[PDB]
Amino acid sequence: PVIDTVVNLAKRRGFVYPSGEIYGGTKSAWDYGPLGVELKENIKRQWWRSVVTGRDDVVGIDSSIILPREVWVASGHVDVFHDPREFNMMLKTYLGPIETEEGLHYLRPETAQGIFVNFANVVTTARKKPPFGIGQIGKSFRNEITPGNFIFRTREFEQMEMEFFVEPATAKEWHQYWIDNRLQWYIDLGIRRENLRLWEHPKDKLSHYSDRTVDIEYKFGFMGNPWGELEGVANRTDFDLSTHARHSGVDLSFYDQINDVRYTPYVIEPAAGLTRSFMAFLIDAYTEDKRTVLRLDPRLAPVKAAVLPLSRHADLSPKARDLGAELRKCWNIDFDDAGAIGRRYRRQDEVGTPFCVTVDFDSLQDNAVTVRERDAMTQDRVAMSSVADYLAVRLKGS
Amino acid sequence: PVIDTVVNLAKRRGFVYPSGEIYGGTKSAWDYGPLGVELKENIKRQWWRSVVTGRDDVVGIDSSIILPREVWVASGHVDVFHDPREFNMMLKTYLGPIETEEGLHYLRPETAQGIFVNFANVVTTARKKPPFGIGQIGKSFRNEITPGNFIFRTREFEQMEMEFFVEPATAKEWHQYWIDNRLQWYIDLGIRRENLRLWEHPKDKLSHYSDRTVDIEYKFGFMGNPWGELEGVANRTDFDLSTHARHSGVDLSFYDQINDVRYTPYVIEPAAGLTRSFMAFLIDAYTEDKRTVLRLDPRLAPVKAAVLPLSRHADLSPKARDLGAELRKCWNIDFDDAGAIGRRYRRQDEVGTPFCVTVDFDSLQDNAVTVRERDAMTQDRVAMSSVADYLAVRLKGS
Ligand SMILES: Nc1ncnc2c1ncn2[C@@H]1O[C@H](COP(=O)(O)O)[C@@H](O)[C@H]1O
Ligand SMILES: Nc1ncnc2c1ncn2[C@@H]1O[C@H](COP(=O)(O)O)[C@@H](O)[C@H]1O
Ligand SMILES: [Ca+2]
Ligand SMILES: [Ca+2]
Ligand SMILES: [Mg+2]
Ligand SMILES: [Mg+2]
Ligand SMILES: [Mg+2]
Ligand SMILES: [Mg+2]
Repeated sequence: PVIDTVVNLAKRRGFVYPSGEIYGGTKSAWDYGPLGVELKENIKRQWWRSVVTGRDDVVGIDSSIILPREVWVASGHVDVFHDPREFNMMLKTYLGPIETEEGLHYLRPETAQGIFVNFANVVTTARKKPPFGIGQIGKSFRNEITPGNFIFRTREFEQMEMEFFVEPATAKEWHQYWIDNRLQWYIDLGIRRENLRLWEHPKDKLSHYSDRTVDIEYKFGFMGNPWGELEGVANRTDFDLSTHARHSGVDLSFYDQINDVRYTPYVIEPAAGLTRSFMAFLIDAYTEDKRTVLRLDPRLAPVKAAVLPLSRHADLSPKARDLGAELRKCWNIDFDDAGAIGRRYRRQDEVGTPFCVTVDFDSLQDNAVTVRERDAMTQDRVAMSSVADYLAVRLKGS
Repeated sequence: PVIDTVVNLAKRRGFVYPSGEIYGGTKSAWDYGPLGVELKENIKRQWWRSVVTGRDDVVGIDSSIILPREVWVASGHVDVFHDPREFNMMLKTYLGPIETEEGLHYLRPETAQGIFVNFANVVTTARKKPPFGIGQIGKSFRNEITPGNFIFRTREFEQMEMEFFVEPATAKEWHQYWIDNRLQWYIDLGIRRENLRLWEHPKDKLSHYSDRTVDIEYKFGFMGNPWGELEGVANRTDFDLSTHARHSGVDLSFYDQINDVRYTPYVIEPAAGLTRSFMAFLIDAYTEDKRTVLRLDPRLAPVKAAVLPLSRHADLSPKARDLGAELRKCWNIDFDDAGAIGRRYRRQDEVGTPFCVTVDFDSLQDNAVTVRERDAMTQDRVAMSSVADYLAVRLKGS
């Protein structure tokens, strides 16, 4: 089972820790350790660049976890978000002094509703016109009945969701665009294409408001069926703005000044999972070749380079430490002088570090270092003054 | 009142929106709009670089909002975190099927406890030895009795907290180091030093476990007393690891292999507020000189450059759009061709954009553009092929 092996590596090296481990934990709750917080941040950076700020037609928001309760009546979650005896899967809390119906709030089960209710605000302040999107990354909460499979299905998780508002007659081509774009995003960041597939929902598996839904599925390797949903890309017609306009009383239609027409945009929704993606990138990268290597895209790898003096000899520290401080101004780096150099390469390979930089006794005469590439183990001798440039060309886009 | 004027600008331009505005909102709940999410991200980036990954002695974590309940008994929050009739300020929720004492959990009122309970995990996986720190950014929740003053004191907020673990005999010099370093961080990012001060807590205002606490205070401009706490920097002695070791039964002391000694580290804690800092940076940057200019540090400004064709003429779009696409690969940028150019400069000044790049009819012959600097309004004519380099030298560290 690749999955358990990857989970064990993730714990051993501090990608993750069980939350509250010393108190026995809480079911499905995982903390991100020193390497995990950096990998998670890198995934966020790549999504935000590809979907939001790298585009001229998508803007971002960060809306609150706790919204007014009526948001979740309008969205239908109060009446429908239940799994059987029906049990509602939203987490409740109480705000203010007394516990009353007025104080009752839900923690959001998805980030998307905070986008929809801000549609008119964003049109106004960002001066946007369909086709355009609003993207968001954040925490969501669900009282999952059977959480587990590591971080695949947890009660507290993070999503990366974008709502793309379009003229209704253009929705089918924009849906296809976003299906194609989102699938390719995973492949471009290194997931092997044979471990990804698309699942076109049959008509009898569509929501009442979706004209089409396609899931990107990843071959996680679960027992039984090894595939799982990674990201859902839905054509949500005009249901979301319509329902919030009806329940709130605020017009959420769009006025097209050029063609003087008013309409309610259709929505194409790429709904991805930050913590679920983290799991897929780790599993897919895990390789046993003997070598254990985490073949992470260099833009995702948590540590970009490790500075490794050949030994603890005092003559090598000045250079090695000076080099580490220079590189640390640019990237997250590691410094390690403990034990045999070959074992130190293997320690970095195991967590995906794309380059190791070795300072040896020849470095004291030629003022150069050896740079080792993780996967092929090529070793180039590089002038000290050129190491950062050498790394930068190979880490571009991080 | 500068504060109301800044809040109004923040709403009008989409730094913030009231959460769930169309449903009447919830007290103290603010969403971050297109400009606000970028400013908030930039503040996070600068803190994480200065306190965590730019250092060789601090690592990061991202622990769960919902931890095992016993964490908050051990920390003393269940018995002490109450304001009078006593009222506990932690937000509660229930996990799993039935609402039972076993299902009751608290949303974290601070991020620091998730750091302490992972001390031994981080020592193990990151191979750290005091003096070293663990930093974290994340959401915290408090049932504030009188929330308000915009985003200064809200029920849902974000903190930037680091716990610096030291040999006990070194705590006083490390405390002073971190006081000095954290104060200077705000000044380096552009807050005017006359609007910052330190408040040394008198002995009768210290917690039972703090040997010394110093607050960084900012002159927000509140009615009555215009100063407010911005960040607290406390020497927390050995209370935090000791209490968790006692309640959990897990030894959280540190073993020093070199000197073969075992001890419980003292803790120096810089506890900052991401959303409170956001407010201070905006207020301090707001300037009326007539001009309204948000004098934000270019590393914090949400939009780094705006590409502005002199007019909507079709001959200027090809170049202006090509230039925008080139710059967008590097930074968040804006493109605006609506209305008089001078009003468009002022629109960018109002949100802090450090540079405007104007494409005019002379650009079609000399293949150069004018770059305007926000504060002084200097205008340099810059070759198209050099614009990104020109901006990069001025945006270094973003
Ligand atoms: N309980 C969960 N734990 C982790 N990720 C989730 C969970 N539920 C949904 N996701 C992620 O969020 C995406 C959108 O979910 P949904 O809102 O159910 O369409 C999914 O494709 C997953 O990547
Ligand atoms: N209710 C709140 N809303 C926003 N920021 C807060 C709130 N409470 C505390 N903070 C921030 O968190 C820092 C540490 O808070 P404390 O945990 O109370 O020491 C403070 O200096 C503020 O910057
Ligand atoms: Ca678990
Ligand atoms: Ca409010
Ligand atoms: Mg959804
Ligand atoms: Mg689905
Ligand atoms: Mg605290
Ligand atoms: Mg305080």
